[PDB]
Amino acid sequence: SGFRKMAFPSGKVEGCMVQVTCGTTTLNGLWLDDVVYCPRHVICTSEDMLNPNYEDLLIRKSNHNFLVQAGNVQLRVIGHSMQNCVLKLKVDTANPKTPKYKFVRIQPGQTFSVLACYNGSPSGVYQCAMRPNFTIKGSFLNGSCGSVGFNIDYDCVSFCYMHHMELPTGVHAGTDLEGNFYGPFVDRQTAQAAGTDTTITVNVLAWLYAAVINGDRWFLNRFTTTLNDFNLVAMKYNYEPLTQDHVDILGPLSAQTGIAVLDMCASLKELLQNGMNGRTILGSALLEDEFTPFDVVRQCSGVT
Amino acid sequence: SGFRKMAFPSGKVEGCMVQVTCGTTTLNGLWLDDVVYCPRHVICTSEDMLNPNYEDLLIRKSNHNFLVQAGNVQLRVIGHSMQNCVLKLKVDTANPKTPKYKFVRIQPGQTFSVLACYNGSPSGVYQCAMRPNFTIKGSFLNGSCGSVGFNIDYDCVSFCYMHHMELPTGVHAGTDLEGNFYGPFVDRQTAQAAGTDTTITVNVLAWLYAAVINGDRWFLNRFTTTLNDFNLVAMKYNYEPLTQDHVDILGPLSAQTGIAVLDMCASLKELLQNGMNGRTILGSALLEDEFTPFDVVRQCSGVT
Ligand SMILES: *CC(=O)N(c1ccc(F)cc1)[C@@H]1C=CS(=O)(=O)C1
Ligand SMILES: *CC(=O)N(c1ccc(F)cc1)[C@@H]1C=CS(=O)(=O)C1
Repeated sequence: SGFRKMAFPSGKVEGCMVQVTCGTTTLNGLWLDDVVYCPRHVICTSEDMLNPNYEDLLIRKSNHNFLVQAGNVQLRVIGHSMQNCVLKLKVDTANPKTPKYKFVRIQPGQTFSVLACYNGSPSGVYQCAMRPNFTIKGSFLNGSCGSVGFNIDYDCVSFCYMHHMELPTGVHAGTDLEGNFYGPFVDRQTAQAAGTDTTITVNVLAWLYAAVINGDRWFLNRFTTTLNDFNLVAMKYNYEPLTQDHVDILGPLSAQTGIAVLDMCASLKELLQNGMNGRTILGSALLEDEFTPFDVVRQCSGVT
Repeated sequence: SGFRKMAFPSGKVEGCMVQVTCGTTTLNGLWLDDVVYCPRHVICTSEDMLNPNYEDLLIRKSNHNFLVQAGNVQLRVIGHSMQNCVLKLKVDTANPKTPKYKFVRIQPGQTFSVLACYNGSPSGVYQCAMRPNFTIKGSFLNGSCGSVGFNIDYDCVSFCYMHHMELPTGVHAGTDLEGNFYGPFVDRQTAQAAGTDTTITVNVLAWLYAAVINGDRWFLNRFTTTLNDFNLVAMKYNYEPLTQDHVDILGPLSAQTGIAVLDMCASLKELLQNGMNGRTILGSALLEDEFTPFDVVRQCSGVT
């Protein structure tokens, strides 16, 4: 019993983190096989970041301008290329700690662990979600750029995020490992505002199932609803519309608890309309939306 | 910017986790040098757990009854001893991934990361606190016993917790790595109730400093208080009494923000007396008490 915001174990990713220095800019890179991935802004001064021309900035950079350090051992750079908003630095040595891995571009509402790093050195690990507005709510200081987000399926690390930007509102923007930003964000120090931070409705419902499974049942009511009726309440409270896909995805939790998805929706509806009345659910005073149905099943069944 | 419930990177501890099987009981052990540490209840059936005599149960056990598996490689057990509520299994092979480590017995209010494991395989990592009632609020299924809690100071892992017990109220009890339970808990399936879960006042104040540092300032008020006046409000709300030691410990955060500790206490006092009025602080709708002053400084300054 107990339900906690749980990150994946970080060891497989710890073994991939390096320091990348270009001129006087230092951040983190990801060493997989004989390639180091890092944000392309490694070639910028903060002055450059106002209106960088990356192709032009890159022309002034050679392989030997990219200083790559893995602990206290320097890697030899034998090639460099820009792919979207990341640099791929070819090094002469395959990372011996390269795990089985994939690059995956995740959808909003999907969760992942972030290994926060400074100078190629891990500081900590936490769980995030790709927000419906394609921001993440991270913890990232200066030097944290190139820290990555990942899921692990048994032995295979799926890299889904690299950290690039803090918006002036203190939320976070970044790319997949092909260097494509999530959402409309750009690696430029400009006016970029996040859209509505909508709540991930299917994740709240998953978490409500998690609560029932772990003894927190006070919010279960005598009501049901329909997707259409629920969705009118969702709209009002800036919740993502619930689809039949989401209902289908909640089927296993539905089955395990014997609470029909639409009954749990009716529970959520009352909670949105009435608030918590100073009560808590799984030690939270608001509706948590950064556990997927998959996360709840995983943590409730003890997958490794 | 951003402030998250951050666990230490888990790789150094991942490399110490093994599976321990005695007869038909399987749980997790910690392999450091040529010793595997695991809960002594590894020798029990659930039937035994009602009134176990561990010394008597142990007499029926030989070195070869302790099956120790590190990934898919079996360790040879060359000795076994009971120390309090843990077994030390001497194996013929030093763990090659043994990090620099200490065993430390932590105080209530102190935080640590838990690497949840099943069959010696890591499932996830989360941050905990030793509660004033010597429970932790974990996420532990059957098979999770012998999962450990740790802090990391640069290269040195300080092991402070091994998981033994779930109380019928779904909170968690365990030992330090010398096998001494935190609090009055015992490795027996009996009537054990947790005392008052008091809030760790110094941790709430640290977290309020963290919020100010990261832009959340609405709860800052025009008031101050005294330790004695604050403590009357603390009592009423089941908060730990604040000591001059706690004020001293908050000095660096005080200095960095320019908010006197007693002014932040007055802020906390108003929040306790008035609630949040449906507002949030660092994305929480209640007062978080599982960040130490040390945690806030660490995460706000980017220590690795
Ligand atoms: C994103 C980051 O970590 N930093 C950075 C790097 C390059 C830029 F153009 C902007 C920001 C950070 C700033 C100073 S540093 O020490 O080089 C790293
Ligand atoms: C604590 C734990 O993980 N388990 C356990 C072990 C021994 C006991 F006496 C009680 C509980 C868990 C129960 C079954 S198991 O698969 O052996 C592990």
